[PDB]
Amino acid sequence: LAAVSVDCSEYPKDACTLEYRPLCGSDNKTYGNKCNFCNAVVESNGTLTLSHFGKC
Repeated sequence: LAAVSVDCSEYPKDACTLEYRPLCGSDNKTYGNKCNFCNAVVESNGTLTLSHFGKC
């Protein structure tokens, strides 16, 4: 289907190192990883979504 979701249950903010992965939020936010995305998502209250992968 056409719907993605990054769970911060498998990738905690305490789990973000050499592993770098750019993402794009529905708000047009440029993330650097799932932690960065979950970080913003948390700030959204869980409303922020993932527009796509890579850089916005």
